[PDB]
Amino acid sequence: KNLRRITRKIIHIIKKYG
Repeated sequence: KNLRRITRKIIHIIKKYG
């Protein structure tokens, strides 16, 4: 399904865009 693990990038962003 959609969001091919994107969840990872999601947390990354915050951890990157914190």
